[PDB]
Amino acid sequence: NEKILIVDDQYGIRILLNEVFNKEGYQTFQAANGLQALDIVTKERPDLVLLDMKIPGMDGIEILKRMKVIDENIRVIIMTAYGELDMIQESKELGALTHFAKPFDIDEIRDAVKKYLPL
Repeated sequence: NEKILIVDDQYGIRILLNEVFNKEGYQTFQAANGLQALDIVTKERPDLVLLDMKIPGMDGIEILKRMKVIDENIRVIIMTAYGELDMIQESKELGALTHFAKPFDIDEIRDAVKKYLPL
């Protein structure tokens, strides 16, 4: 079906995001590293990428630049802290659909993926 990659190191949030979109009808993938994420982009060509900018090892701005290079049309929605205004701008520069600050409203994320990635 339509595929969603979830790149999040916060286990509970990842497992929650996973269960929601799976219930919705999307085929989902999980990642906890930038490296594991890049791999799934290259193999699975997912439609939407939900990316926590706070991932282990690689910085979100770099895993985003890299995803772009693999698939110039990759659609990413970044998750960040409300006070990271310059970083939020950069992602915007790079091609982030939008961004949600953590902690977020799971209903708000659920509504955005359906608005950008209509199943």
